[PDB]
Amino acid sequence: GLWDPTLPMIPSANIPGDPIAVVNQVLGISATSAQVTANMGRKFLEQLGILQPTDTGITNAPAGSAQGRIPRVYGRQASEYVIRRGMSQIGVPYSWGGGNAAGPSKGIDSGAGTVGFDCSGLVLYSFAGVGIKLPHYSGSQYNLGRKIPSSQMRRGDVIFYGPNGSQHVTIYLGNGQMLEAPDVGLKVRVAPVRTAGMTPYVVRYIEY
Repeated sequence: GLWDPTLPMIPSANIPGDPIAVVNQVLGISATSAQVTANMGRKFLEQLGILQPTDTGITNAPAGSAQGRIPRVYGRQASEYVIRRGMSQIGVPYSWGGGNAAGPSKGIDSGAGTVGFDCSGLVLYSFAGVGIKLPHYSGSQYNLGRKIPSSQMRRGDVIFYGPNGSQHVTIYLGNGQMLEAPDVGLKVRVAPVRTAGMTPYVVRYIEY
């Protein structure tokens, strides 16, 4: 009962630190997920008309706090942008360990020769668009943001599975549907919410 039994009943891929997200071999540049995320965060704050010289572009609230950089009045817009980014990846192949703040990527282990997303890769890619920086491991994502009782999950909240949220992670879309990068041989998809192995809390990264 600990796990969603439709997926491998093991911890999801755990990709350390701040991986390289962009490589341009012609120009000779590269940048990490955090760099991409900061840059998008600044762009998003600029689009809201609220960019300040003290803004790095990283917009996460301190873990557990209901207050964070993006004003609540702009939270719905931020959430919808995150969801639009995720939804724009419908049909991208699943890859174990795949994905970074810039888009799908080669995975690790199993997924080393496959460009795509895994569960936490898709979530971090989606949220990076508004400056929300997330580690590439579902268990670590579960420790960030603010807990909301799962029975009270709201569109844009993030659903976790397995002990400590280690098995799988998805974005709730409302109306009993969720966006996910599910398993080998599948693609990023909308699917009905599953409650087997679901943690008792969802995570909210954007207040509104």
